[PDB]
Amino acid sequence: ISRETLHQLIENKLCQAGLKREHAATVAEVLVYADARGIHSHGAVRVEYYAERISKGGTNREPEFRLEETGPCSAILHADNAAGQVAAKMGMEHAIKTAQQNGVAVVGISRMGHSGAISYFVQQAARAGFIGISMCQSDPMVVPFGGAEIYYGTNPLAFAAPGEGDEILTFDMATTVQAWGKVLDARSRNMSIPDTWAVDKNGVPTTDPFAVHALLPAAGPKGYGLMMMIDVLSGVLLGLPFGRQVSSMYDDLHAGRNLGQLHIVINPNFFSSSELFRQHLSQTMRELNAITPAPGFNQVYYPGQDQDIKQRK
Amino acid sequence: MKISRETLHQLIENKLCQAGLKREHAATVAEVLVYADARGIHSHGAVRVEYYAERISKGGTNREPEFRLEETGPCSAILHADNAAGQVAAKMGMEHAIKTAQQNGVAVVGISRMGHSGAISYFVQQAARAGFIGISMCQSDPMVVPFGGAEIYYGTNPLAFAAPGEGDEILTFDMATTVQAWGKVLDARSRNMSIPDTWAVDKNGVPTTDPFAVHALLPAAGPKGYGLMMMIDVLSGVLLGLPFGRQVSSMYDDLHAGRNLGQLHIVINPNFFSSSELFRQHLSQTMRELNAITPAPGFNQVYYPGQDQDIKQRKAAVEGIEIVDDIYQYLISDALY
Ligand SMILES: NC(=O)C1=CN([C@@H]2O[C@H](COP(=O)(O)OP(=O)(O)OC[C@H]3O[C@@H](n4cnc5c(N)ncnc54)[C@H](O)[C@@H]3O)[C@@H](O)[C@H]2O)C=CC1
Ligand SMILES: NC(=O)C1=CN([C@@H]2O[C@H](COP(=O)(O)OP(=O)(O)OC[C@H]3O[C@@H](n4cnc5c(N)ncnc54)[C@H](O)[C@@H]3O)[C@@H](O)[C@H]2O)C=CC1
Repeated sequence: ISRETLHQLIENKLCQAGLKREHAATVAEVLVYADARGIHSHGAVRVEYYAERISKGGTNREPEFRLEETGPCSAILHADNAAGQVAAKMGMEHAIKTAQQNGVAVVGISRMGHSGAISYFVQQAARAGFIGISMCQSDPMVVPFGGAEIYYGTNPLAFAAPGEGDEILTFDMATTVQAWGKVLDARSRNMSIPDTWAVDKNGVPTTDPFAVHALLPAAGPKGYGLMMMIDVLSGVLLGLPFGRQVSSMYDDLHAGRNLGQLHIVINPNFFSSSELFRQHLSQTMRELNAITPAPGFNQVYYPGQDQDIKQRK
Repeated sequence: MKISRETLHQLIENKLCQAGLKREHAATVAEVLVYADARGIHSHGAVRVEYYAERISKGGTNREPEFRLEETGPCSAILHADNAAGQVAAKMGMEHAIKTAQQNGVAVVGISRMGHSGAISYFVQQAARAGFIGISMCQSDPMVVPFGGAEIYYGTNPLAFAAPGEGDEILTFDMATTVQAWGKVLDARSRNMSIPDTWAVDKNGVPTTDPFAVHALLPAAGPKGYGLMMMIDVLSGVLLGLPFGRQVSSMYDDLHAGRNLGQLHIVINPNFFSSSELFRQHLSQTMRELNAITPAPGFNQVYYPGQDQDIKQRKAAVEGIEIVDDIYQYLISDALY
């Protein structure tokens, strides 16, 4: 199964499902990217779900895109509930163009569907020679630190920066202890789950994933603050639903998700030598790899290197 | 020892001018330290004055910095700080970011070659008081193992955020990227007391419950804090062409030498994206709704992020700021260090 195989497979199915071929090819690209890195939970597995939402109009197959520039370094892509992968990619293209010319770009994606493993979009920026940051809202699923009711979602944050040649450092994290898609992956095989992952309906940590009501924020109050930040930057900033108002995947397959995403792109030229920047990123990656491992680890990886390796295999 | 804000400020300002800083630089430095103490961030409060005085005295902090604000684009700049006091340089840089975001919507401003700047949420609060979103981050003394590692590379590399609500309301969030800040290991050293095994590691990279056996801190949330401190080093260090990672200076390396630290501010004007009135209403709504969430057993209340410190700060304005008595005794002395 080659990368070109599934792309064409997914491109075909989604195009049959309603999307323009170009929109279908893009969603395909992002899904193929995800499987390889062990983020299978955002890969070809979701194709059938996406195909459905497309069929029923809960994802716009004919979006009226409007890129509204708001300043020399800012814009909003009004996405009309297009597939998140298409909308986020398109907005990142604008962010890259803007940072290329004017040094920095802050671009909001306003009203999109699920955009997936969001490190795909920051890799776009790094491939263009720039620093990329991205973050987005997600289905309410997480208790506030100390709480028993859900408010924010798993609200991810991603970052990538160019090293020398084709090297890129890519980092991508959910703001919960663990992503949701391995609570079900441990709900499939009847396992106990660790008590750090989730709480019951009373907000008490649980080992029974069938009694899981909500996820816990990573590092307690810190993950809590981070998912708040992401909600404010990609949601409140754009005047979108926020916090517990954010839509859930299964609320209404006929209704647009109205999610927000925010890209920030920085051109190293506008700060220092890009050649030295890239040299120093590669040096960072080398030096971290050479760090003495602690007992229990065979090696130290630079951030994201574990996924970089899985992708190549 | 509870003391008021005007008096703690005056004392710190006096002691740092005595060391050799200009009075207005000392005032700014004092401003940021009393802010930290009032919010309960004591490890970046008045406790640092004695250290600051020695470094100013010995020339490791520039009492006569040649500031140069290099504007690099419509929304970008670098304040070359010539190893000025960190509080002075970071605030100065944030003033430019605010001006820039007012006019052009967004600002990304580096602080290039500064001393320690303290509790960095001070700077993002500047932005929020101006009606803007503020983000800041900076490099710190190498002290932390990479995830899976047994050697030091990054520092406690903090991240701070603030956004305005209605009226005078501000939502402020401010975190070290380690499990715990270094001051908690130091506090355990003062009290002779077992620390949890999740904070820190010995010289072999084995977690230790003995604060005197600590060689390095662990990153918050394993690989996630690791990635965050990397991001911060790249954004506030590598991006600015500064020493990075393990190259970053340590506080007691050379008291006669400039720290050469970096910090990065990012400021976003909500008016360039949507209704700023609705934005502020929505921040205030966020704060109210979170505070109203049903608490888990054990907790009396759910706080919105940073609310614990807002409460301490509110209590500080009434009852006064707490500092350790020995710091007061140093401040009213003629002794510098
Ligand atoms: N609504 C949405 O679109 C959402 C998407 N997501 C995505 O799901 C994924 C979730 O990721 P997590 O489960 O939190 O990832 P994770 O916990 O497995 O790892 C986080 C980061 O640290 C790196 N890392 C992990 N172990 C490492 C090691 N031993 N050495 C060096 N680096 C290491 C990873 O490569 C990754 O960059 C992300 O791609 C995220 O974008 C997550 C939540 C919501
Ligand atoms: N070189 C430097 O300048 C450095 C400065 N620092 C500073 O030191 C401080 C480090 O902070 P940490 O020890 O990580 O803080 P922390 O762990 O006590 O809490 C971090 C954040 O979460 C909030 N929070 C904590 N508990 C909460 C609760 N129950 N409910 C709601 N919110 C809660 C806090 O208000 C704070 O905003 C920061 O002010 C940071 O700027 C840290 C490292 C380096």
